[PDB]
Amino acid sequence: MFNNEPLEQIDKELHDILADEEKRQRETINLIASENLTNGAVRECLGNRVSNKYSEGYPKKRYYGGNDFIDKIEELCQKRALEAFNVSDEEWGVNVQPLSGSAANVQALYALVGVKGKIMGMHLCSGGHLTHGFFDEKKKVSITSDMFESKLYKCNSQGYVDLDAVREMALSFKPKVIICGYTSYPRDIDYQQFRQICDEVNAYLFADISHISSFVACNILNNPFLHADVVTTTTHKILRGPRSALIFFNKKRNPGIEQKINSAVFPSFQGGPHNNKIAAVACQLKEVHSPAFKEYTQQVLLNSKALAKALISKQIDLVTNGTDNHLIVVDLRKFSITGSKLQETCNAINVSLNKNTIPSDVDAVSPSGVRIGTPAMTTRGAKEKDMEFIADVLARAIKITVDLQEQYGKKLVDFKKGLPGNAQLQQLKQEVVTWAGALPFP
Amino acid sequence: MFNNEPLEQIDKELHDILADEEKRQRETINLIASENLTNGAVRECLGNRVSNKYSEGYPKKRYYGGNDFIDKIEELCQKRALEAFNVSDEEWGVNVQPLSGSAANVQALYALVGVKGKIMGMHLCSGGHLTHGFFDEKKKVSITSDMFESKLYKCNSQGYVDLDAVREMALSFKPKVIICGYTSYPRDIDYQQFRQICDEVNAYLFADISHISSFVACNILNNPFLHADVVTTTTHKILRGPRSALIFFNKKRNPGIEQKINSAVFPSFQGGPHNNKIAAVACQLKEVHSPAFKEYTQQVLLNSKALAKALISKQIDLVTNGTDNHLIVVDLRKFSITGSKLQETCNAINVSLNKNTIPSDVDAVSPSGVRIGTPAMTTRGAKEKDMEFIADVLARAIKITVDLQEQYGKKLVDFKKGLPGNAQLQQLKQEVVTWAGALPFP
Ligand SMILES: Cc1[nH]nc2c1[C@](c1cc(-c3ccc(S(=O)(=O)N(C)CC(F)(F)F)cc3)cc(C(F)(F)F)c1)(C(C)C)C(C#N)=C(N)O2
Ligand SMILES: Cc1[nH]nc2c1[C@](c1cc(-c3ccc(S(=O)(=O)N(C)CC(F)(F)F)cc3)cc(C(F)(F)F)c1)(C(C)C)C(C#N)=C(N)O2
Ligand SMILES: Cc1ncc(COP(=O)(O)O)c(CNCC(=O)O)c1O
Ligand SMILES: Cc1ncc(COP(=O)(O)O)c(CNCC(=O)O)c1O
Ligand SMILES: [Cl-]
Repeated sequence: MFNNEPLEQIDKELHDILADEEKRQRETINLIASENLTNGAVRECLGNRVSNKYSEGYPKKRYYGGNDFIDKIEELCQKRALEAFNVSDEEWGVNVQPLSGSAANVQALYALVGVKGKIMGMHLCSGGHLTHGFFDEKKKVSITSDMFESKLYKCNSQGYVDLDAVREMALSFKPKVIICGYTSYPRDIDYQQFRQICDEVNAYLFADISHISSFVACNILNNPFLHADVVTTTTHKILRGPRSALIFFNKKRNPGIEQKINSAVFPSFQGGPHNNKIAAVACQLKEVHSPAFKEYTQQVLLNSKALAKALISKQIDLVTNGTDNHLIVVDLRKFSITGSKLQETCNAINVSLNKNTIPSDVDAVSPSGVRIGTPAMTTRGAKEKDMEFIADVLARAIKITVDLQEQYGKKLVDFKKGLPGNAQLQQLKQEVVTWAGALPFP
Repeated sequence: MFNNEPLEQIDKELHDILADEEKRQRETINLIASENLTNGAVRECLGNRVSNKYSEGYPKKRYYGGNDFIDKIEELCQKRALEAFNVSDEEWGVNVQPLSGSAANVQALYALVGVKGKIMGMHLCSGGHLTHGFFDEKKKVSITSDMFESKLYKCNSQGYVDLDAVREMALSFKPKVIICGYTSYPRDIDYQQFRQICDEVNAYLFADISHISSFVACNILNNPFLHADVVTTTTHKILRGPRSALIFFNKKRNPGIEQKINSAVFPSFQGGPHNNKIAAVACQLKEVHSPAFKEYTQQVLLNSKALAKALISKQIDLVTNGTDNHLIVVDLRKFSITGSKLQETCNAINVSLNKNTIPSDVDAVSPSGVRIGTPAMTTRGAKEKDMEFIADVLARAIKITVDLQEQYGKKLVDFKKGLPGNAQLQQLKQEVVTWAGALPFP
């Protein structure tokens, strides 16, 4: 007693838009540092009947039975995770249940410190996530600043983490957790110095490596597993997995943390796990460990380097004047155009990037930069040579954003009126579309 | 630079287990009240490339651009949500972002009362969910009992909500929220009397209708929308959608609750929505409004009645001696066997049910019942006539559970040793398999 008519026939209305979405994704130059393109295999798992099953609990300690095959999938996924990130399953445990990055960071923070507990994180404006305790004066914006008591450290004038100020704050604040690893930070992290500071105060070291996860796995960047008590990552960014999250915990450094973390995820916060997610993660976490993926991850940095270099060659300023990872943040102050305006301009030419604060931006009302990243375009087959053109297209978009601001003014209402119909944007959009449309597309 | 090889080739290890899962599902009599079988159209959406996109925020207020097609899907999903549940988009709003039931209830509860706020819910032993403030003496088991201050009301000796006690407690405790709608409650709810009590103390009326959502939608049970401020529902149970959740809020009764709820979901708790979930939900909420689904939902109740009746005819006891909805809870006390033991026995014969508490169970260590439900088997096409056999199979399972308990003893360790190889279980498993294996299977 069900309708099994294919998606096109059952609901033509929805299918049209999803087929439109498919076209835009195919015809866009996607520089969103947090985005990627899933392979078919991952998407077969996301569409499997394994999501019919309720399996509240952990494997072999399930609430319901009939969970033998589900138990195998969850166990295989935790194994591949610990393998992929080069940790022994004796020293490191992992929870594969978090439905996303924000849930994992709240779950993990709760486990360690509990309600009212004290936490330190990088400020949002300076590169930190919302779930690192972000708040405004106006409101406790993230639950992490409300259910916990939170303090926020900044990056210095030159766009680097200021370890001295981290210690200034950590000795006076005496936090129970210090979070490092960030959403829009273009350089590597001194996890050792963070570990040093946490010991001095007795705090936990929490490393959120969602953006740089493949660099850590592939031993291309600093390994936080040597120093951190807790490591969280999403699975959908540079890892190229589905929308989910992983919580790692150092058993050896803190016995009893396994239960604290596992009990925080279920039953403190979540209910039934989403098994299709867990299964999809399994399928990617195989791929992570194959040397072809190290090849990929290397290409991500090589492209990121060549993209930073070409932008500099065209006299565009970058925060910290370069990158150690997959992402760049452009400082647009010399052109007197906001990231607000350049995002609209890049939208009009099928270039996905996002506006981003820079250290000089005191408040997040009108950020002076844009963030870009290479994971997505690398996945579609683009090499170092191809970055000059992306650099070219971005330069041309910046120049046209100056033109349109001179013509229509500094207000964003007025600015946007200039975009529809502008001959150069149409010209440029079409170049973008011709080159992007033809690239390998999983 | 990606591997486009099909799931079977890329990862044969995983595909085998998923193919196994598909066989067990096909060969099981699934009486899990909370489970169902997704149609292929829902699973095509769950496996779409629409999950590649980061769209933090709400429609037309997205942080990043390139979200025009994602905006249509989210808008379309909210429309069908409001349509399906018979509410005008002027009086009622709805958030479609929650990743699951447990997240939606925590998000909604925060919005209304905040950290340290007071909440009332049905006890877990009596039929409440964990996210209704569940705690034990030993620990604050759910975050809802920890980040909020919670008080827990029980059902009476006869397995009914005791409204006098709800008021006794609501006037003394003076909560800001009172939650109704439950996980294993076999009767309809007096939402009106709940509305009366909440007004009296000035509390919000929270209705969690995840288990009975289709009954509400189709006007077969009491409509909580006439009285409630907040209605939450999962989408994966009797609704037959993907794993997600919906938060409904009464704008008319409390203006400024739209933002309160929307801002609790993002950015208080979540980050990027999962668009494949949203698209999947859209595809099911089409189907919810079609009169064929009203036919389905009616069959769920018809089956549930006939199943309650047949179990009674075989001298099996039910909590409240019947059902108004999709689920029955069996009181196994007259046979001196636990739900614990009967679950294992039903597993051995490919019958999925779960152990459940009954009013007489003071503690939830060893429940004296099992919960069953008809949504999943009705989806596979089973009619009233077919419930006699399910009733037959269950009686036979109860009888064998007595036999094996006498032979091996009352300890669950000892009991289980009898199950492998038991001739009657094998005979009965094969009957189960022959009948289940052949039933229509989406
Ligand atoms: C959306 C999001 N999630 N996590 C992030 C962000 C980033 C971000 C968050 C925000 C952000 C700022 C404020 C809020 S808010 O406080 O909840 N709220 C909407 C503002 C208020 F209060 F209404 F006025 C929510 C998100 C803003 C920006 C920018 F637009 F100003 F640039 C950027 C980007 C990756 C998009 C960010 C930065 N910069 C960092 N570090 O991390
Ligand atoms: C798994 C689950 N989620 N939501 C539920 C349940 C149910 C449930 C939860 C539980 C349950 C009981 C206690 C915990 S607990 O407090 O976190 N924990 C594991 C025990 C402790 F304290 F840690 F040792 C967690 C889950 C137990 C049962 C039963 F085994 F007693 F029967 C049943 C069933 C649907 C499975 C339930 C009931 N009865 C109700 N009302 O709602
Ligand atoms: C360090 C970090 N942690 C958590 C998240 C959030 O994960 P979910 O979206 O899965 O909740 C983000 C992405 N934030 C936005 C971006 O960088 O694009 C992040 O950068
Ligand atoms: C009333 C109610 N609310 C919320 C949830 C949470 O749903 P998620 O699993 O999507 O978090 C459940 C799950 N109850 C489990 C069961 O009855 O089988 C529930 O019964
Ligand atoms: Cl999903």
